[PDB]
Amino acid sequence: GRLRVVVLGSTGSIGTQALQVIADNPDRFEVVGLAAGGAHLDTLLRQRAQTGVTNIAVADEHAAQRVGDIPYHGSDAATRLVEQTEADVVLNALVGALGLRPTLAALKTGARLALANKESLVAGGSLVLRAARPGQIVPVDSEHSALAQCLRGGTPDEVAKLVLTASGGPFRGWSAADLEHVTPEQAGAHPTWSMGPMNTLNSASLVNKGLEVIETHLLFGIPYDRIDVVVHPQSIIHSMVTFIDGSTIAQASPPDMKLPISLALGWPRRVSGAAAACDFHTASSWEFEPLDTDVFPAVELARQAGVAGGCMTAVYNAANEEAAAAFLAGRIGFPAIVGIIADVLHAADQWAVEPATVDDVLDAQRWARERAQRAVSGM
Amino acid sequence: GRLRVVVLGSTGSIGTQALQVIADNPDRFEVVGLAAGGAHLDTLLRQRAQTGVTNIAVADEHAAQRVGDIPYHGSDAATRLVEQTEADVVLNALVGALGLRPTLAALKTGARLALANKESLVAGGSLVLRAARPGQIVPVDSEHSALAQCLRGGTPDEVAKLVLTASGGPFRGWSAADLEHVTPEQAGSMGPMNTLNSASLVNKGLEVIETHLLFGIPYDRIDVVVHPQSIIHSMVTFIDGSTIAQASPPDMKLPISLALGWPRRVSGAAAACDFHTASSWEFEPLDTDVFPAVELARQAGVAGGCMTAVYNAANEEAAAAFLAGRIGFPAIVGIIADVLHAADQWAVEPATVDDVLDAQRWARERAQRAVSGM
Ligand SMILES: CC(=O)N(O)CC[C@@H](c1ccc(Cl)c(Cl)c1)P(=O)(O)O
Ligand SMILES: [Mn+2]
Ligand SMILES: [Mn+2]
Repeated sequence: GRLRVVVLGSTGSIGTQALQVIADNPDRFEVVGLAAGGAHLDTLLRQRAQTGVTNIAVADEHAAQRVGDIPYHGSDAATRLVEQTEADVVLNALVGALGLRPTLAALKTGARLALANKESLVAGGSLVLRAARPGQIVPVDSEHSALAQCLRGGTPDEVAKLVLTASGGPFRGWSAADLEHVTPEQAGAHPTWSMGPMNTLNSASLVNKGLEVIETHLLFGIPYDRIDVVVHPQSIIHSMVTFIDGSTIAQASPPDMKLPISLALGWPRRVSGAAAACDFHTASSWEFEPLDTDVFPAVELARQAGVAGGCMTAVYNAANEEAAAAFLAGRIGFPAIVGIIADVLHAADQWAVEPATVDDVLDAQRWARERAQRAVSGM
Repeated sequence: GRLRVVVLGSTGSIGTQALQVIADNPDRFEVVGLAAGGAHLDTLLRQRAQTGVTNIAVADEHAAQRVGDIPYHGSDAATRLVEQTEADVVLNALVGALGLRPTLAALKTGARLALANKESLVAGGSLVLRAARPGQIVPVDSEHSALAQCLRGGTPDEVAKLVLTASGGPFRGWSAADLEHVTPEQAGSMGPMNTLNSASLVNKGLEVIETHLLFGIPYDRIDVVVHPQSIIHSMVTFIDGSTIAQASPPDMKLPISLALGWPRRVSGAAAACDFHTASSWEFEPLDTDVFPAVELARQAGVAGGCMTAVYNAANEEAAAAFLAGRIGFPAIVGIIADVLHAADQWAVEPATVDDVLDAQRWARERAQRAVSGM
């Protein structure tokens, strides 16, 4: 039958791609809610006109006053929309901190949560896990989507290892000496139109992969010592699972986010024609190589944060956001990003306590941000 | 919860590796029967001593005599062992045509048939399928084991394509002119027939037919890709564009162990891919001009009935002539084609084992006729 879908973050890359999948598949999906920030208010208003969906939310009060007929407006607009809208699936594609409360509200309604928002798991951790019931959260990103599919290859008890693939970034194979010279431009600083400026840099620094490893632990309940990373420059294999008998099951497709988005929306049922398949009529190779963890320690650091638990992964991520922004601003060199994360993390053991509230998560993030600022400035 | 296993073809490669899997896993598996041809009495005698199993079948009467006191001996010994031994799993690793009757006997007992003898399914066709319940036949072949695992990635209605990987053999990339000069040594662990069939691409053709029969997927949705490393063992493409693939360093103990204990995986059966060191998995299209054995397999399979029995039997005779030094390498697949072209009457579905045997008898004769013309 038809799934009723709420799209939170409807004007970003994931949300707009999801709306395309939904427009292509009216027999499978109907939009019953849209939420956005207000920075792209014009897009949201066009979406209302196009879909006919009037059940919309705008977070920015200032933006909302340009309109006069938006039912949900102001800081917790998305949350209130989620609380009051009958839906089968909530796609949470909101950015950063504003994803957390709508995640918690989505879980409470009993809807399936198709989760793109990284902060919900990386920062919210045990708050989100204690709120979700088994199978409720379906991951939207390609690696986690790949893992969910490969885990079908056996029972939970038959799993030996999860292996996430990583592109390796623009500096794959670079030495420590090479990294010293890295400029914001080289590391992917471009005013690109849809994605965020952090995404390309987090890829380059291996911090993105670190974040994906944390999310993997929380999504699938696999110990950190059983979550490996391999560099795979083609990004065709999106991740793999090794079972206790020696068998490895991998998911492969040409890079296209409509695949994992369509599957998250329809889970557990695949959406016919979502993406193009691998074509073996032409010759290709799929290459694998180890990550040099001496040059790129961001994943080791993520495992350290994850094992410590509580709010430590919130600290990891907040330290990154601050350090990464300082590098793009010319305040630090490239290797200093992960260097500052390590230094902030090693001072952060007070945050190993489990959060009781969203406010507790916010407090850890505040401390981490300030601590990282002090590291950058020399204070 | 111990599974009682009968091992047919125990002295060959698959047979010996299965005994190793069973020996490493006494809590899951127990050998209750052994069958062999009698050409490797040293191995069989060691197997009796090591397993303690005296419930043994030896095909060759003279060889069984040289051992003495064998409970089952002569051409139908393996079949009789199957009929009379209580078991949960029959591993049929017999080679070529002698596998058919034991396969049919095994299915009739209700036991799981862990099938390494693909000939019995390729030749048996619908006769074998009608004898089996759903899931009774569990493939030992690495490609089919991989497909079975990958099919867990969705529901039957979500399957778009099955993709069989092929090593390419030692003559990958070679021209038709190059193949004229191939010697039996150049086309030489699995067995002289299996090694040759890998080189000629007839093994892949046989595996294409096996796939259709095992999984019920149309021939025009079974694809072959050349993958030199043989680490990816096969893949399934689903309707959304996702492909699920199975990968491991080549080691038959993995698919053997899974076949014996299906659906349950056997801890430590084989080594996993090591992603702490670099590797590359290469893919290339098959050269269907130089190697048309796979397309001929599809043509035989589509024709159906006893036509797949013809394909296999014609191969067995031409292959034997090549190994004897009587014909050249490219003539093997040439003869299969000529024989299939003449095989009009064999599109009829086998009602009994006798129909299959009639088809094979004719195919062997027609193959010899083709050899004589060279
Ligand atoms: C081992 C197996 O399944 N075979 O049938 C042997 C033949 C196949 C083969 C050849 C070599 C290797 Cl290493 C493997 Cl795993 C498989 P081919 O792709 O050449 O037909
Ligand atoms: Mn990703
Ligand atoms: Mn095979």
